[PDB]
Amino acid sequence: TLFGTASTGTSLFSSQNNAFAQNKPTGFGNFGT
Amino acid sequence: TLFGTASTGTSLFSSQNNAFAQNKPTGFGNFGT
Amino acid sequence: TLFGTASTGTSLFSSQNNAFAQNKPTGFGNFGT
Amino acid sequence: TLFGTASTGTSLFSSQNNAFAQNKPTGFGNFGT
Amino acid sequence: TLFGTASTGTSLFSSQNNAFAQNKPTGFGNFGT
Amino acid sequence: TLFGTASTGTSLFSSQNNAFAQNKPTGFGNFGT
Amino acid sequence: TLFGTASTGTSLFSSQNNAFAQNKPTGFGNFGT
Amino acid sequence: TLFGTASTGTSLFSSQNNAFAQNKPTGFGNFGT
Amino acid sequence: TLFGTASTGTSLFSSQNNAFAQNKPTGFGNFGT
Amino acid sequence: TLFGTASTGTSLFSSQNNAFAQNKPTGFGNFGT
Amino acid sequence: TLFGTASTGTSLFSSQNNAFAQNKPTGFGNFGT
Repeated sequence: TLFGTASTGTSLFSSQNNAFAQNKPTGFGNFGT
Repeated sequence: TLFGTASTGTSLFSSQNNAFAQNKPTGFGNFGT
Repeated sequence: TLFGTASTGTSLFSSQNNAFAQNKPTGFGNFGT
Repeated sequence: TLFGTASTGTSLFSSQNNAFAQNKPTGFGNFGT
Repeated sequence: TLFGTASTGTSLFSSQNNAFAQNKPTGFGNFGT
Repeated sequence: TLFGTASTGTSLFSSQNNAFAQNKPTGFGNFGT
Repeated sequence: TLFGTASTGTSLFSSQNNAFAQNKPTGFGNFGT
Repeated sequence: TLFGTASTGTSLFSSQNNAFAQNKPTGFGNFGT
Repeated sequence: TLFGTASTGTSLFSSQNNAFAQNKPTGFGNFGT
Repeated sequence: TLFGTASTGTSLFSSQNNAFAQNKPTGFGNFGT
Repeated sequence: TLFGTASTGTSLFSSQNNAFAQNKPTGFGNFGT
C-alpha cells in the first residue's frame, strides 16, 4: 500500500518531487526573463 | 498494491514527479520570456 | 496489482511523471515566449 | 494484474507519463509563442 | 502505508521535495532576470 | 554592397548561419543514433 | 561592404554562427547516442 | 568593411560564435550518450 | 576593418565565442554520459 | 583593425571566450557522468 | 590592433576567458561524476 522506490541518475538541472499525496506538483516555471 | 520502481538515467534538464496520488502534475512551464 | 518498473535512458530535456493514480498529468507547457 | 515494464532509450526532448490509472495524460502543449 | 525510499544521484542544480502530504510543490521558479 | 537584415522568430530548435562569405554552411547533421 | 544585422528571437535550443568569412560552419551534429 | 551587429534574444540553450575570420565553427556536438 | 558588436540576451545555458581570428570554435560537446 | 565589443546578458550557466587570436575554443565538454 | 571590450552581465555559473593569444581555451569540463 505504498509508492515504492523511485530514483534518478546523472541528470543535470533536475527536480523530482515525491509524495504520498501530491496536489498540483510542478516542473520548473520561469527561467530567463 | 503499489507503483513500483521507476527510474531515469543520464538525462539533461529532467524532472520526474512521483506520488501515490497525484492531482495535476506538470512538466516544465515557462522558459524564455 | 501494481504498475511495474518504467525507466528511461539517455534523454535530453526529459520529464516523466509516475503515479498510482494520476489526474491530468502533463508534458511541458510554455517554452519560448 | 499489472502494466509491466515500459522503457525508452536515447530520445531527445522526451516525456513519458506512467500510471496505474491515468486520466487525461498529455504530451507537450505550448512551445513557441 | 507509506511512500518509500526515493533517491537521486549525481545531479547538478537539483531540488527534490519530499512529503507525506504535499500541497502545490514546485520546481525552480525565477532564474535570470 | 551588403546582405541586409535577416531575422527569425519563435522557432524551436533553430540554427541560422550568417556570413558575408560562406563556404559550405550546413543545417543540422547527426541526431539520433 | 558589410553583412548587416541578423537577429533571432524566442528560439529554443538555437545556434547562430556569424562571421565575415566563414569556412564550413555547421549546425548541431551528434545528439542522442 | 565589417560584419555588423548580430544579436539573439530569449533563446534556451543557445550558442553563437562570432568572428571576423572563422574556420570550421560548429554547433553543439555530443549530447546524450 | 572589424567585426562589430554581437550581443545575446536572456539565454539559458549559453556559450558565445568571440574572436578576430577563430580556428575551429565549438559549441558544447559531451553532456550526459 | 579590431574585434569590437561583444556582450551577453541574463544568461544562466554561460561561458564566453574572447580573444584576438583563438585556436580551438570550446563550449562546455563533460557534464554528467 | 586590439580586441576591444567584451563584457557579460547577470549570469549564473559563468566563465569567460580573455586573451590576446589563446591556445585551446575551454568551457567547463567535468561536472557530476
